[PDB]
Amino acid sequence: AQNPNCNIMIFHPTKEEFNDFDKYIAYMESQGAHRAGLAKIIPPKEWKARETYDNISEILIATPLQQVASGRAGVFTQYHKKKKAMTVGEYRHLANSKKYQTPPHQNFEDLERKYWKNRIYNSPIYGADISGSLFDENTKQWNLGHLGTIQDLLEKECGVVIEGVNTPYLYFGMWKTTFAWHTEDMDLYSINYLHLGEPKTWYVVPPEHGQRLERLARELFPGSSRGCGAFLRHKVALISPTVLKENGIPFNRITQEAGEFMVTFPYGYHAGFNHGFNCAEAINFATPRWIDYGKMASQCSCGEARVTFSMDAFVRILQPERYDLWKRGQD
Ligand SMILES: O=C(O)CNC(=O)C(=O)O
Ligand SMILES: [Mg+2]
Ligand code: NI
Ligand SMILES: [Zn+2]
Repeated sequence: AQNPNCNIMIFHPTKEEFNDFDKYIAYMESQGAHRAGLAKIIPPKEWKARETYDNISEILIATPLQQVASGRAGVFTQYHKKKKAMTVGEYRHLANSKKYQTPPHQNFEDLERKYWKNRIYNSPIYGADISGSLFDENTKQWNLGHLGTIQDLLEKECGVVIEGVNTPYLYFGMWKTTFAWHTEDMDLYSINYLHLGEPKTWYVVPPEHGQRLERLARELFPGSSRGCGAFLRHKVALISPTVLKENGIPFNRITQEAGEFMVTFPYGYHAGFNHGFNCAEAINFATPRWIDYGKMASQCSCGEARVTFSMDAFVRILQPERYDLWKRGQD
């Protein structure tokens, strides 16, 4: 078995190997990459996502989210308070203000310590889930706006034709902005490109150990657990590395820098934070190996997680028994 300790793997494809996306994903899995839940891909030196970022300030962040925490430093939830619209130029200036900027630090490890110690005492503002793309249309390789669609993968594997579309999303972050512990909708893959700015640190639990994380989360968030049988789908809960180590949960960590891709694999729980002002682009995708995960994926039916038009069809075809109750949650 390849990668039996489930370590995060890092890949350095040549420009020749960067032509065929599906084939490279399948290569990475042949080496065991999926067992970690997360992989890093460093693009060939010849490749670029676009020529410059010099004209991005006029993108609108229509609903910036202020991430307010409750709990203790290592075990907290966050809620998203909606703020007034602002441009990317306005958001970048805010991120660089004395109130919100990255503190002085020695290295990534000192900054990680400061994040876990101090996150709960601040409320950083995140521009999340903004439909759009920063890839130039002439970028032919690993362009996240030109991938094969999940609807087309389901049709190719299963023969069924379904409604829905699959498009990327932009994320504009600042120091302390946080992504809670989650897997993807319908336990899909995701791919994330860090276009610009400061790094993003990731934590991940191997898929084969995801249920260990769920059991710990039911213990740490007991009221949430009684309210919903899949409450990590709400994307609100944070658990520190120290707490995960104290409770014996297997995990790994890695820092992504500008210019690098990350891939999350089906049922790979992940969480993390941004080090300063940055812009990432991400999209879900599928392969043949995903289909069985999609059939088994948990769902939120309490009604909090409230998800896309396209997830309807996935539930309807892969989880017909759940269909009914899940659409009661989404209506
Ligand atoms: O970058 C972020 O805030 C969160 N992204 C993801 O969870 C991902 O790409 O799967
Ligand atoms: Mg602009
Ligand atoms: Ni994710
Ligand atoms: Zn729920």
